[PDB]
Amino acid sequence: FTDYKVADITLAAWGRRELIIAESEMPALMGLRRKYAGQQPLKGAKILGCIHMTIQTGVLIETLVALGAEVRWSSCNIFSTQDQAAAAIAAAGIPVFAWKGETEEEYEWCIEQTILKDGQPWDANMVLDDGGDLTEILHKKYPQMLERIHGITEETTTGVHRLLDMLKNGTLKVPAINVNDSVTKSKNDNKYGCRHSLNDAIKRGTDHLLSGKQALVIGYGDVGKGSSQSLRQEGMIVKVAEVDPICAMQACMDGFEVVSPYKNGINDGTEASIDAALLGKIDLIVTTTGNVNVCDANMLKALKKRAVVCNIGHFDNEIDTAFMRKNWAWEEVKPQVHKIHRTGKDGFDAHNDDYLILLAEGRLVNLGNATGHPSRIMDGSFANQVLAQIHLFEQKYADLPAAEKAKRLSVEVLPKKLDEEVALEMVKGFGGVVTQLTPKQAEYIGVSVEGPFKPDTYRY
Amino acid sequence: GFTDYKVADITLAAWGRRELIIAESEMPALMGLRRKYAGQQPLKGAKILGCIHMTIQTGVLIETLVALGAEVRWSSCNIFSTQDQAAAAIAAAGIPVFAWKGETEEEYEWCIEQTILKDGQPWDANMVLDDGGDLTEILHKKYPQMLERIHGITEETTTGVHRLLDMLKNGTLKVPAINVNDSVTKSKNDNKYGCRHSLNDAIKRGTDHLLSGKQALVIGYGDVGKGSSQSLRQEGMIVKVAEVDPICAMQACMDGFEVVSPYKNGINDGTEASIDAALLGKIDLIVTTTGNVNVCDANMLKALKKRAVVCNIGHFDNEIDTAFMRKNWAWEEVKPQVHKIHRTGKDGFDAHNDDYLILLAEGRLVNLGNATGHPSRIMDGSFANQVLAQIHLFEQKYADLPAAEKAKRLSVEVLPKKLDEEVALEMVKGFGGVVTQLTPKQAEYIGVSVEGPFKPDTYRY
Amino acid sequence: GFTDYKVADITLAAWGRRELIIAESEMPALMGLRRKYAGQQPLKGAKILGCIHMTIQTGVLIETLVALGAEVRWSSCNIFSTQDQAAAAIAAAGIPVFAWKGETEEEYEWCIEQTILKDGQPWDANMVLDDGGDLTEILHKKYPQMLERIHGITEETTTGVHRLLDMLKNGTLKVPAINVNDSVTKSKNDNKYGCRHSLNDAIKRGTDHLLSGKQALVIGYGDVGKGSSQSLRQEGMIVKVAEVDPICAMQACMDGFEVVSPYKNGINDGTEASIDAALLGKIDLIVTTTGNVNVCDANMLKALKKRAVVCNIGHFDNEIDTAFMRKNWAWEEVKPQVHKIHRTGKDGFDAHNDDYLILLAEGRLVNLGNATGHPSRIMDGSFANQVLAQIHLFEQKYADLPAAEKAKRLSVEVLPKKLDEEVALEMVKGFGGVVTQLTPKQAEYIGVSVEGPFKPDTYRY
Amino acid sequence: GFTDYKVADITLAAWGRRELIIAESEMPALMGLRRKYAGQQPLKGAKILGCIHMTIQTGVLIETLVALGAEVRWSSCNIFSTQDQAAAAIAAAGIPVFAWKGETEEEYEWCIEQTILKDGQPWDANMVLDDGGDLTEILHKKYPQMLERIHGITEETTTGVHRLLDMLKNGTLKVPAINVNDSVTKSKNDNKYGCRHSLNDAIKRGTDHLLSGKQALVIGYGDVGKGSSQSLRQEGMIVKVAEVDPICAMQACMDGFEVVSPYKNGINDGTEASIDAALLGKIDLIVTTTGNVNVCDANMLKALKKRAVVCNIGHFDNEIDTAFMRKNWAWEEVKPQVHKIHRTGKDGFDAHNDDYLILLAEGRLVNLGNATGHPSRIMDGSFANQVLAQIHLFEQKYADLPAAEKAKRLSVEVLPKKLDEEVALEMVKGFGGVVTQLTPKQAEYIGVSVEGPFKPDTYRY
Ligand SMILES: NC(=O)c1ccc[n+]([C@@H]2O[C@H](COP(=O)([O-])OP(=O)(O)OC[C@H]3O[C@@H](n4cnc5c(N)ncnc54)[C@H](O)[C@@H]3O)[C@@H](O)[C@H]2O)c1
Ligand SMILES: NC(=O)c1ccc[n+]([C@@H]2O[C@H](COP(=O)([O-])OP(=O)(O)OC[C@H]3O[C@@H](n4cnc5c(N)ncnc54)[C@H](O)[C@@H]3O)[C@@H](O)[C@H]2O)c1
Ligand SMILES: NC(=O)c1ccc[n+]([C@@H]2O[C@H](COP(=O)([O-])OP(=O)(O)OC[C@H]3O[C@@H](n4cnc5c(N)ncnc54)[C@H](O)[C@@H]3O)[C@@H](O)[C@H]2O)c1
Ligand SMILES: NC(=O)c1ccc[n+]([C@@H]2O[C@H](COP(=O)([O-])OP(=O)(O)OC[C@H]3O[C@@H](n4cnc5c(N)ncnc54)[C@H](O)[C@@H]3O)[C@@H](O)[C@H]2O)c1
Ligand SMILES: Nc1ncnc2c1ncn2[C@@H]1O[C@H](CO)[C@@H](O)[C@H]1O
Ligand SMILES: [Br-]
Ligand SMILES: [K+]
Ligand SMILES: [K+]
Ligand SMILES: [K+]
Ligand SMILES: [K+]
Repeated sequence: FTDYKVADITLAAWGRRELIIAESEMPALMGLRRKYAGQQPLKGAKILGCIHMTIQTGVLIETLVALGAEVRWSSCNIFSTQDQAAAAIAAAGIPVFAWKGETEEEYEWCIEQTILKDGQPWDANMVLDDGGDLTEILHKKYPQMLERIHGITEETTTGVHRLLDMLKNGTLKVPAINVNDSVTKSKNDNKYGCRHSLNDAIKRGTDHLLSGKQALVIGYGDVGKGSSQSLRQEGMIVKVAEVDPICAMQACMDGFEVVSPYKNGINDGTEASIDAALLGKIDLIVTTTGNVNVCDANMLKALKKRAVVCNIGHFDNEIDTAFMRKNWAWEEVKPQVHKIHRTGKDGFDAHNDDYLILLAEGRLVNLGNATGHPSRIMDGSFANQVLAQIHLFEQKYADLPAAEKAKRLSVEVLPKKLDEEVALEMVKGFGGVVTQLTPKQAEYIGVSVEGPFKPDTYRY
Repeated sequence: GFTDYKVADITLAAWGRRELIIAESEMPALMGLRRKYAGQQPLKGAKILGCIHMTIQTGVLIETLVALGAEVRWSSCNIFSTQDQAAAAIAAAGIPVFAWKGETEEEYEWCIEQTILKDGQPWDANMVLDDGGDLTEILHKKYPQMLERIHGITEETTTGVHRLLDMLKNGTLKVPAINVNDSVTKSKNDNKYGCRHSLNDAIKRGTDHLLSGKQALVIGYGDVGKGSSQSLRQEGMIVKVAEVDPICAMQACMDGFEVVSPYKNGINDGTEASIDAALLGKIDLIVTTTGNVNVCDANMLKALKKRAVVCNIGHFDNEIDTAFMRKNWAWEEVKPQVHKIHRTGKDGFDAHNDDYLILLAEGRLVNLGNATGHPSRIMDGSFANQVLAQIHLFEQKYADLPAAEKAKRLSVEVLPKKLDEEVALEMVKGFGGVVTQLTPKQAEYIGVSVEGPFKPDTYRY
Repeated sequence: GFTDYKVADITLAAWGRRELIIAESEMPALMGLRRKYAGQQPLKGAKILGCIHMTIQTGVLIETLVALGAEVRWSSCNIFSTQDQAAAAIAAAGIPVFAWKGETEEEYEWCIEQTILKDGQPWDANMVLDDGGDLTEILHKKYPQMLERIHGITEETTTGVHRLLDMLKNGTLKVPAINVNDSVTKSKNDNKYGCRHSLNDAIKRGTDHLLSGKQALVIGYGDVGKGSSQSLRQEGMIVKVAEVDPICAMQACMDGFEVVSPYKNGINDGTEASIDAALLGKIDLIVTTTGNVNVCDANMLKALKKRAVVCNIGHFDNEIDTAFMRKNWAWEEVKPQVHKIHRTGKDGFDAHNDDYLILLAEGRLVNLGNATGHPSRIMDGSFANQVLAQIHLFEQKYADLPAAEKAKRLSVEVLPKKLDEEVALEMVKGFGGVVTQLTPKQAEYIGVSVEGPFKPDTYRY
Repeated sequence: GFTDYKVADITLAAWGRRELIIAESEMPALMGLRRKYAGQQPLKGAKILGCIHMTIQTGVLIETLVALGAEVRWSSCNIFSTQDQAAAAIAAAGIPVFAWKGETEEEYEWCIEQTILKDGQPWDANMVLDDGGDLTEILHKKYPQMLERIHGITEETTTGVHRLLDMLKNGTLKVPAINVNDSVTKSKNDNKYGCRHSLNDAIKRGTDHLLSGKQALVIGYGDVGKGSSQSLRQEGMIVKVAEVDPICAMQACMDGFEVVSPYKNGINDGTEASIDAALLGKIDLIVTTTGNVNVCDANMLKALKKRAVVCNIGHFDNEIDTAFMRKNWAWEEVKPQVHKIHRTGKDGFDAHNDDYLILLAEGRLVNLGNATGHPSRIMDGSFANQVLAQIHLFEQKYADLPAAEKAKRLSVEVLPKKLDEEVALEMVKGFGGVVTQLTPKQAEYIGVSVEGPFKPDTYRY
């Protein structure tokens, strides 16, 4: 077997050992594997996958394969691959092109090596994406391939928003499932995953004590909520910034002071609007917004000396790293850990005190400087991925008549009943015992003993 | 002189007025509406039947409605939830109010009827504000001609919304309603953080029990169960959580709680044999938060650790089978809303008996029964939604609409997210928080307006 | 059939008795001593003068001393700390008690006097139980002859112990004393976890203010300061901590608190220019825990954010400059032990004035003044130490020793660690905790006895 | 041509140097000692044998000692605790260091011997810095002639101090020691908050296991047990605590933990029947923190839930019975310092077997074995104390004292509280904290100097 490219194939045995441990940590995913392997629901599926080549993604991959699918995989971030996971997947005869520390050119090359097999476009019929990079490339560069694709399953908030923008503009060519907005994903992965992995990545990158220090978390959505708890539980004094008054209300009630980097919250683009007093005492800033330029150049210039700067949103443009590359000198401490000396661009003093520490060059810090979310959390997200892949592959959109295609070209979430069945296996994984409603109680609240237990409007 | 009221002690009015004045400083969203709309008088001509806990916070809501032009007739929607100084102060302002702490069930119904009737005849009401649905059902069952002239209902709580939705699907709902509960600045503020503040508060006032190091079982992990669990966990309790919803059960696990069931394998077999006796024999405190019926049943009560505290913070008392305890066990009142239930017999009890439970508020909502309910600054969000919902439904004038137009608008709706966000902003400003304003380029990037709304309607927060 | 007492309402005794019977189930260490030493009567012939907050918890302490054979005459050592139902139950049991909630300063000294004097002349006391040193000082400075018949003092709190040490240092202490405070089951239980339970409790009862999301400044980070900061932080307050001890400030930093000073660079020069007005203008709640004087001074009170809550949980009310506020600002009683201090003037205030502070318990012990102080299961440790200390000093019979032997026994020391561990063990058993027993090899490996003590006297826990 | 070292990879020096420069900015108490004492050179002539984990933090400690005039020869005090980039950077600085991560027990003793001997002969050492007492015991048993010229030992950890105290009790300690551990800026900073930081850190790096919602059992609740419990509880683990000290068990209860014993009724009768298999069958993670022997025994290991993680964060690896697991069960290495222990037999195993345990760091110090131990800003307090202890003992010149003077100073003591406070102050300033300065009236009121010390030696913090 040669249809792969990993950093070191001899890491396969290590990756296999961690895959075997991960299976015991992913009961909802392994429950689907045991339940569906006999009937082979993904028989005939050819899946283009673009998501962080981690140990957890390895278990997702082998689950899709155990259900009958062929895949060609790549990481959808340059720093997120676990090399031992990529090696184990390649050793199993699965086409994978990913390694930790890719260049932007090597990143595009890897996605092309999944799209292309033997120099010709692969005959793919399913897509699994994280952030929308593979989705955008197929729509703009290989639009003829989409004629044979039955659907897309998107992992993350940012990718879903891109899918919704294409649907609003009528440029989306195949239906998609919003995996992100399953509650066993958004309210599990996005929140508790970053709760687990944010302080994890900061410790591995810097070994900085967090207790007693001042943090500023930009954003208080699901990632911002989990990030803020990751820092607060370590004893940081966490301040939260937000543009959504509702999310800001939650930060207040959760015990956080809500502040803005700009005086009165108004960013007029000038340095005079920067709350220099506030930023001058922040030891750590974390961007969680999915927005652009939320930690801008003027904020970076006003930050306290030796503050840590990192992004746990999907894309690195949350921080203005381009400004830091152009104006400041970078000193690599170790991979994915850079000191940014604000003394100038041409040369730094090794003992300079006026620097910032940038993690993962602005990319997702939890995956860049650690291993991202743990297996038992990703279990929920990737069980939804398997269910979403099974659903769309069964619908066979690309083979339907155009009259039927237009009727089901949309971006849907999985039904709540499946969301609950994923949650149940997760709860059993903790040893939790859910109570069974009596018929009288189920009638009293208007639900089935079997569920679903909440209306679609319920926010949990 | 004004006599159209009934309260426990009118001489408490001065004390009530002082606390109302403090509460105004704690409710900036509510007082912001009072300042924005005072000149317009958007509720001029509104006659509001109100049934909601007669607390200091409800007083600020009442006086905001009156300040916007409305007349009201008020009662409490629980027998133990009235703050008597709040009721007295409202009555002293010439506002008809019929509420006192410690009503009998007979007096409870009388009080709601005193709002419905004025001088022995149906009041010329045209708006309804309800908490739990008791006033809504009485109008639908007993005064249907009054509902013809009523423009809408603004319902406060989850249980009342469910009753409204059941009436809607049955075609028995006569006027449209606004689901006030499902505003984020209500459900994810009041239900959760309000119970976080007030649950351990009520337990301390009632029992003065140390909570740290003791075992708690919280039945339910919805918004009330989440806040209730945090209320006990932050005090140092070892909290276990029961749930029928595996998604909520998943959140409990991730939040750091062991998820257990009072029944072996979660299955009630209709006998004591299915009770997890080892589990319940270690529980010092059980709190029901489900809005469901009989989630702390007789067989659970029998198996509870001696001297365990039993209370409910859902809307109705039937979460606990107190009827069983009235029928079978001897009650000893320690103080108002605090009873020792001796499991040794029905007739009497040894004064030093050790085999008793401590029931709070006789099973009624414990935060309002044994304390004062949610704090003003939290109720500010709920009651700002209530005022906005009263304005919107009153301006719609459903009662004046033709039959064909009424049918297009008979529904149970929530307020639009933009109003939910504007309520949250005033709450945030009350904390001194500074919301960031998006740049035009940032607003374009994430596809929203600079002024909001900032999330799609599907967003769960 | 008894008249040798003075309480607020004797008809409250039945209520107090019901709460005493509950508290007995919450105090296993104390009741454990009552069961153990019952038939032995180790306090036979003891006549104890007691000055400590007349709460339910002190009731079980008093009745334990009586059950061990002692006679007592009791007063409260704070004007606002008595639970009137507790004092009534103690009076109804035939024990002289002079205490009620809301004493004046002169009424306070009268009550201590009524325990010192029985039927016009000094009682033949031989033991002293004190909390703060007020009873101790009155005996030394106003009744020195009675100290010739007293076998010792058992002091409850940190401030009283400090006062005992200066007397020992200056050679004015006439009878030996036991530092009850510095037992670990006291200081590291009572002072810390008691205030954790009862601080937010008292603030809630007095004001019903939401704490989450607001700004608190805790002056001091000793045992009381540590528990107070947690009491507020666990409710979601943003807590800043002031300290003069860098080691305690270090703990505050590591515990997750920003360490600040009300004075610029920590230097108080008495001028308003030294006040960090930007800092104090953001504080919604200030809590003094120092045991020091004037740690929340006049300039801090002037610079505090409008409508901030000001309270004190250290033993003496002079931590806050309430004298300045009485002299310059107008006091509005919201309810007992809750006052609004209007900074707009002295001789009047607008009923709707916004520039006021809220002072709890008039600067006295806020947890005891506005709530019920520490819960029974926490006070169980402190008062089990008090009983053991009373037993030890009474058996020593200091006043009966020759002057040579007295000089060798005149000191202020703590109970042995072994007793500290035996109290702790009963508390752990009360929680259902199971302590592990060392094997013979393990005890030898770490060089301790299987029964204990398990730590050297230098261990800090 | 410096060759007097042995590290894993000298080319890691540049990376280790970069992290040392970062660490200097995180250790203001250590760097404050450098600036204050550099010109004075208080350690000129000192030749320090050092045995403590060769981390980046130790590198800053080493270079502070050298900056003050000391020469050192260094080894790590654990086979897994070295950071090879730290060891490489120290050797590149021309400092003799013999340490690498993953030594065999033979290489461990060889490394210590390489510091003791220079060019095959005893080095002219005169000071000892030790962590655990391994270097101390080797000198007392094998090189007593070197001890004659050594002025003192400065011991880092609780276990080492206990060994020193045993030698002092038995009259076998040959040089005086400073108990660095029992500084408050060590014991109550390093032992507690360091393990808080690094325990979950090590478990995450070794296993990447989610901790939220899982069951943990912490054996011991001293300072390391307190910090380990918080490390897990803050992640959302359900933490149960075991203890033989009832006072520490009391703190665990009050801190919100259930206190359990691995043995029925806490009595280990040796037999397999005394194991609480029901409890251990639910534990996902067990952490030993006792400094004792065999607190996680073979029967506990046989009863642990499948796939449970087993680790130790006490100083020595014999807290867990790893020798039993080597004799009976198959070890599968996942990766360095992570082993699956298959309970299905000693010879071989199935690659898909589910009956295994995960042992971290082969039972050695898990925080240093699987991560990097405590962060710089925490080690700053410990190592500022180490430097101060070295200066104090070196200036005393015990080895030069006559026999009569040596006898009056042969002891194991702690640094004076004033130095403890001055370390804490610099730590507090490192966080940006502002300590308040007492006014002369306040300092007189509580009886302390404005400069400190602010607490008596009995104070436990
Ligand atoms: N690294 C990970 O493991 C991980 C996991 C899930 C999602 N993500 C990514 O993280 C990002 C956030 O996802 P989410 O689920 O939290 O989305 P979300 O919609 O729940 O939260 C984003 C929040 O950012 C706020 N925000 C936007 N612009 C802002 C600004 N200028 N200043 C302050 N706040 C601002 C919004 O108000 C919103 O509340 C996305 O890009 C998503 O793909 C990363
Ligand atoms: N007292 C207060 O201050 C206050 C405040 C808000 C709401 N409420 C009341 O509290 C109740 C709950 O409100 P909510 O907003 O939390 O509703 P919710 O729907 O969000 O939560 C109810 C939860 O109970 C669970 N549940 C149902 N039956 C159960 C059973 N047998 N065992 C265990 N769990 C079970 C459901 O799965 C659900 O998650 C309602 O009656 C509401 O009116 C009271
Ligand atoms: N209300 C209660 O229930 C209760 C319980 C126990 C003790 N107390 C009282 O509380 C007080 C404190 O007791 P403790 O045991 O915590 O004492 P402590 O000695 O342990 O701590 C007091 C702290 O105050 C600090 N401090 C002193 N002056 C200061 C100043 N000007 N600014 C800032 N910090 C300052 C000291 O540095 C010290 O750390 C005593 O008076 C004690 O009697 C009250
Ligand atoms: N890894 C690190 O970074 C680090 C840091 C400091 C100390 N340590 C080591 O950790 C150990 C503990 O140190 P410490 O400062 O916490 O000491 P400590 O004396 O404060 O605590 C040890 C505790 O273990 C308890 N214990 C003893 N035997 C027990 C048993 N069989 N079951 C349950 N509990 C038992 C004791 O009662 C005591 O409270 C020492 O060996 C010390 O050298 C490690
Ligand atoms: N202090 C209070 N005043 C008025 N209503 C309250 C108070 N506390 C809780 N409630 C409301 O009571 C309802 C439960 O009956 C909840 O929906 C909640 O909004
Ligand atoms: Br049924
Ligand atoms: K991972
Ligand atoms: K209230
Ligand atoms: K009490
Ligand atoms: K480290």
